Amino acid sequence: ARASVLSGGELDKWEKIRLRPGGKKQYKLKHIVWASRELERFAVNPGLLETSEGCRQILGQLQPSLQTGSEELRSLYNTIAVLYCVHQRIDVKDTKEALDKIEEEQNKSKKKAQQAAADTG
Amino acid sequence: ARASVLSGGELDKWEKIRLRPGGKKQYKLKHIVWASRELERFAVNPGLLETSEGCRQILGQLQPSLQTGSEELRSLYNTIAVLYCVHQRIDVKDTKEALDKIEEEQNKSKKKAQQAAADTG
Amino acid sequence: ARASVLSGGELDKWEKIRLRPGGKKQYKLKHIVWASRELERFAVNPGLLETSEGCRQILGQLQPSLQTGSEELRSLYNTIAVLYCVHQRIDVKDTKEALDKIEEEQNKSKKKAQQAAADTG
Ligand SMILES: O=P(O)(O)O[C@H]1[C@H](OP(=O)(O)O)[C@H](OP(=O)(O)O)[C@@H](OP(=O)(O)O)[C@@H](OP(=O)(O)O)[C@H]1OP(=O)(O)O
Ligand SMILES: O=P(O)(O)O[C@H]1[C@H](OP(=O)(O)O)[C@H](OP(=O)(O)O)[C@@H](OP(=O)(O)O)[C@@H](OP(=O)(O)O)[C@H]1OP(=O)(O)O
Ligand SMILES: O=P(O)(O)O[C@H]1[C@H](OP(=O)(O)O)[C@H](OP(=O)(O)O)[C@@H](OP(=O)(O)O)[C@@H](OP(=O)(O)O)[C@H]1OP(=O)(O)O
Repeated sequence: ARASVLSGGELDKWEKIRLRPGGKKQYKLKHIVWASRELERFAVNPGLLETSEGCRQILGQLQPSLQTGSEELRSLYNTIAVLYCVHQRIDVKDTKEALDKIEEEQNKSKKKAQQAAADTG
Repeated sequence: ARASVLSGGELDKWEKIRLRPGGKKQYKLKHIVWASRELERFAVNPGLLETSEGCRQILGQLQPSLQTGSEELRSLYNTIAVLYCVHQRIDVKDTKEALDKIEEEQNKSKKKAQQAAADTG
Repeated sequence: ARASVLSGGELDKWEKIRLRPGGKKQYKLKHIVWASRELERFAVNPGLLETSEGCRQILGQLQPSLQTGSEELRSLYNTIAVLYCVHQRIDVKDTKEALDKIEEEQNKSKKKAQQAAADTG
């Protein structure tokens, strides 16, 4: 799943985002196929990774087994978290820098989703 | 797992259920055998399929992973939804007519259950 | 995982516990490594087996898939339920005595955890 989830542009910053913040050589194509083929190992439609919404619901489905899940499953969840921010063309140097973006997004949605329920009236 | 889930009679209608409405192929023995070696893979006791209730909750167990599930997870959930209707001896032409059965059945119970609740009172 | 999950002390009572209450075969070391290799297969972090809290959550993570789970999952859940009491140095004869009192543990907290709710104020 190389030419299906990362276009010519999104595939540049991906290989530029190093695995861990205080770490060297960045993400690679083996991770997208690893995450994709790992998604069938856990029975989750890999096609959702192609969109900016499938990667968002996959994270939700993965959060249940977050604090007790395995370590490689954490890498799977982390890789998708980056791909999510990747599809949005966000500024991200390493992995941890992206999850805080997602961690920042949760409140933003609630800060604005709840800003809509009260916006009426 | 062939002489246990579907009896000689219940298997009669099973062999006729078309896999797809706009298709011709109908169910077979492998579709329940494959289903057998699919829930054990996903840590689910297959014996539940034998009963008319062991299939009404396996689907409830798979509904969470349905909207984001893989392809075989969909076909797996398909085979059980039909087996439930079979254990009810309900006349279902193809897969779709059975898929709507459960959804047409959810409100059915809830309609009279809630009514039965309000009926007491 | 043989020299990490259970210390020299708690590694003895495990050897004393027989598989079934009215049975003979007792627990061994292949049940912890097997349980370790299994939760690994289930995207579960094995390290939590080494603490009195790492297994309290694994049980909760497995409680949902209990009523419809497989038998080797039935055995896997039973293994951690026993080693949990092992990490508590509780006196349990067989696998059932621990299971019976594991469900004897939630309400006791709620018994006085809800007490503190009214004890405060
Ligand atoms: O490792 P280097 O070849 O010395 O250059 C790296 C990095 O290289 P890669 O990300 O491709 O591995 C960037 O990419 P290149 O220009 O070398 O292709 C480069 O410049 P860009 O980031 O603009 O692409 C620069 O990063 P930056 O310019 O943001 O500082 C950074 O140089 P350092 O080795 O000094 O970190
Ligand atoms: O006596 P009914 O008005 O016919 O209701 C009874 C029953 O009543 P009691 O158990 O209190 O005698 C339950 O009462 P409510 O829930 O409506 O208050 C009700 O629902 P539940 O049992 O789910 O609580 C349902 O029982 P069941 O759902 O098991 O069939 C059953 O109503 P029906 O006699 O119409 O079936
Ligand atoms: O099997 P036995 O050698 O006959 O002894 C067993 C048991 O041994 P197991 O670990 O093999 O089950 C205990 O330990 P050991 O005799 O092997 O040292 C022993 O004493 P402890 O339980 O205090 O260790 C006692 O168990 P209990 O007194 O709780 O019944 C019980 O003896 P019997 O099976 O012969 O009654």
